[PDB]
Amino acid sequence: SPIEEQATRLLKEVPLIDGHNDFPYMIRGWFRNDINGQDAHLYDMPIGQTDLQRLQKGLLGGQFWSAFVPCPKNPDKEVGSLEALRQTLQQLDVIHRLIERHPTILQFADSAASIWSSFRAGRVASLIGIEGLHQIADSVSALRMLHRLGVRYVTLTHNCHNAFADAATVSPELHGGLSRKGERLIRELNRMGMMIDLSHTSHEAQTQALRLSRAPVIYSHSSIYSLRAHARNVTDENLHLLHRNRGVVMICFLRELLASEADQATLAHVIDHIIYAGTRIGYEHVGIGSDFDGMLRGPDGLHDVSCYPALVAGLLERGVSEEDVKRVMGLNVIRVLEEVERVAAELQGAGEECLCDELDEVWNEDIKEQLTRERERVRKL
Amino acid sequence: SPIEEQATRLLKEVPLIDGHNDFPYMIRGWFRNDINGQDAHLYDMPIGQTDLQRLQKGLLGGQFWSAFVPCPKNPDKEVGSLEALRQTLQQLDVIHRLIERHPTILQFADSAASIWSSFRAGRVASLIGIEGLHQIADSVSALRMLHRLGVRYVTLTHNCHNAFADAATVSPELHGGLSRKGERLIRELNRMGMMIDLSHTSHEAQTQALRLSRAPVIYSHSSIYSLRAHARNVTDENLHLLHRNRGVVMICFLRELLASEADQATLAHVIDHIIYAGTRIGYEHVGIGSDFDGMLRGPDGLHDVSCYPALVAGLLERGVSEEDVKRVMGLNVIRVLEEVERVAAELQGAGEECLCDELDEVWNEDIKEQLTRERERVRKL
Ligand SMILES: [Cl-]
Ligand SMILES: [Cl-]
Ligand code: NI
Ligand code: NI
Ligand code: NI
Ligand code: NI
Repeated sequence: SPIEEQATRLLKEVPLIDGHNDFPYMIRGWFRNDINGQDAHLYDMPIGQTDLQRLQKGLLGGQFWSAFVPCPKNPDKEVGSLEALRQTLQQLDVIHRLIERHPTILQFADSAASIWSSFRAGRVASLIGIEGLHQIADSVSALRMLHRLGVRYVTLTHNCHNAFADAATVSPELHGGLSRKGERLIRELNRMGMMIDLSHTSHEAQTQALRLSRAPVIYSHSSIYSLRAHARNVTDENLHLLHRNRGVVMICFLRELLASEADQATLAHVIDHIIYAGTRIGYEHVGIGSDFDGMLRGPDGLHDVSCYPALVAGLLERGVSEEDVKRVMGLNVIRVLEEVERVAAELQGAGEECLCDELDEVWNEDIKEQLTRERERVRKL
Repeated sequence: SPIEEQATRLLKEVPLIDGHNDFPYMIRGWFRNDINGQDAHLYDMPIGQTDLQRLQKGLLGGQFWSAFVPCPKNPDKEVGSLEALRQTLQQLDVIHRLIERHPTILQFADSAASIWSSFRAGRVASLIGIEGLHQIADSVSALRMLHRLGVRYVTLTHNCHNAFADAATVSPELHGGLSRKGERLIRELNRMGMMIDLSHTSHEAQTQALRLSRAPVIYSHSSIYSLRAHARNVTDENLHLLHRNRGVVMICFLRELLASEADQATLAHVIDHIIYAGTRIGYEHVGIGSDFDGMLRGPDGLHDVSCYPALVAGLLERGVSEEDVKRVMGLNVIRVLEEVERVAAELQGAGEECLCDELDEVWNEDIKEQLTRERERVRKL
C-alpha cells in the first residue's frame, strides 16, 4: 500500500514519542523488579501490551516510561507517604537497569538533543516521568534529586489528593484546584526544568496551573471532554488555556476515555480525538499518550505497542498533512521539553531563588552558643 | 621559609583530597538547608571549622563532602528508617546546591578523571559520601540511585548497628562483624563501583570486609590503634589486611582518637599516626581524613580547613619524601577510586548479576490469570 509506506517513511524520518507507558510497573507486578536471566521473557512477555520485540515492531521513536507507585493506603499517613518515596526509587532503579541491560534497543534520554541522538542511532529514546506528587513524600529536595536521576515530567496527582493539588476522580475536593503550596511548586518546577503534567488532575487544578505556569505543560495521557465526558478528559476551556500556555495534549488510548461503552472503543475514536484538538487549537498542540500497560485491554486496532504504524497510517488516511502528522508523532513533545529547558536556563541564569523545605531545628540554643564561642576562639589565634 | 614554599608548591602540583568533612550537616544545623542570600555567611561562617574563604586559604585540592544523617531514634523502627532516607536526599540536595551556587570555588567530581579536570581548573574537587547504611532504609535499589546522584563511598555503619554490619561504639554486638546480607552487599558495592568505607565499623566487621572485598576500600576518617587504643581506630591486624586489599587509611584529626587526654592532642600526633602507618604498610596506603565539622574543636595546629599547609610542611620536616607526601595528600585516594571503577567495569563487563531487593507480591493469582488470558487473545489476532 502507498499509505503504509508513507507511514513507515514518516516513522523513520521523525521519532514517534509516546507520553505514558506503565511497563515498569508490570515488571514490578510480574518479575518483582528482578530481571536477571529474563531476557527471553522481556523480549516476548507472557502478559501485558509491551515487550522489547513488539516495541521494535511498532517503530516507536521514543517513550516516557512511567515510574508510578500507587497512592498510599496505610492508616499511618507518615509511613505510607515515606513508603511511596522508597517505592519510587525502586521503580526508577528498574527503569535504569532495563535501559542499561538492553543498550541495542533502549537508550536513556533527558533532553531534546538526547532524544535526537538516540533516534539517529536507531534506539528508542527512553525518558522517565512520575505519576503523582504523592511519590515525593512532601519533599521538594527529593523532587530535585528525582530530576537528577532522570525524571523529566511530574504528574501533579494520581487518583488521590495530595498537599499540592486535587485529583480528578476523587470527591469531595480538598483544595479546589491547587493548594498554596502547589502554586509555589509550579514556580519551582519551571525553575528546575521539570515538565508539568496535568493528566489525572481536576479541571480546576488544570485551569489554575495553565494560567500560573511560565513554561509549557503536557497532558501525558488524557483525552477530549466534548467527544466523551469524563473527569479525566480535557475541557474546551482548558484546551484554550493549553494553547496560550503553548502545551501539548497527548491523546489517551483508554477505552473508558474514548467512548461511553468501553468495548465499542477503536482506533478511529483515537483519530477523532486527535483531529478534534488539532482542528480547534492547531496540530502543534496535540500528541500521543497511549497509557499502554495502564489498562488490561486496548481499543480495536491499538491492542499493543506494535500498532503505532496503524495510527500514523490512519491519520494520513483522514487527510492530516505529513507535517501535521510528524508534529503529533513527536516534534510537539520535543518542542515542549526544549522550551521547558530554555525557561529553566533563563530563570537559573537570572539567579531565581529555589524552594526550600520546612526543616526542623536540630540544635538547641545551648549547642549554638558553644559553636559561636568556639569560632571566636579560632578568630583570636 | 624554604619548607613552606615546598609545601605550597606540592599543594599546587597535586590535589590534597580530604576523606571526610561534615560541613553539609553544619548547613543543616545552622541554616536548615536554606542558603538563599547567605553567601557572605558561607564565605565567612559564624560557626564551625569550614567556610569557602578558609577552604581557599588552606589550598585544599579535593573533598569528600559527608551526606550524613543521624541514626534513627524513633520507637517505630519503620518510620525512623524511612525518615533517614528522606533526610539523606535533603543532604544530597544541599550539597549539590552548594556546589552549583559557587562554581568558581567548588566543582562536582565522581571519578579520578573528574578530580584532575577540577584540579586543573583551580577548583576544589567536590565528591560525596554517606556516613552509614542506615541511610538507605534497607533498599539496595535506593543505594544504586544514591550512586547515580553522585555518592562515591558508603560508610557501612555510624554509631548504630544496621541489617548489614556492626558499629564500633555500640555493645553488645548484633552480627559479630558483617551479617549474611552484609556479605552479599560487599559484592554489590564492588559491582556498582561504590567505594567501601570502614570508619565507624567494628574491628571484626573490618577484618571480614577486607578479606571479602574484591576492590580496594578506605577508612574515610580513622586513626591507628597502637598509638592510641580506641574502638574507632584501626588495629595492626586490620592494617595488614588493608595492605593486601590495597586500601588507604585516611588519618583522623579527632582529639579523642589521637591521645588519651583530648586537650593534649596536636598536629604532631596526626603526623605520628601518618608516619606509623606509612612505615609499617607503606606510604601508598595512608591518607588524610580530617573529620572537620564532625567535632567542636580540633588539635593544636589543625584548628580548621586553612591549616592543611602546616600538615604538609610538618610531614616534610620529619623527613617524609616529596613523592610519599604527594601520595598521602591525594594520589592514594585517587588510585583507590580508579581501581574501584576498573573493578566495577570488569564485573559489569563480564555480566555479573546485581543484588535485587525483597519485594512483596502486589498482584494476586486472579489478576495474573486475567493478564495471561488477555495476552493469548492478542496472540490469536
Ligand atoms: Cl492492570
Ligand atoms: Cl557538633
Ligand atoms: Ni501510569
Ligand atoms: Ni495514569
Ligand atoms: Ni561525619
Ligand atoms: Ni564520623
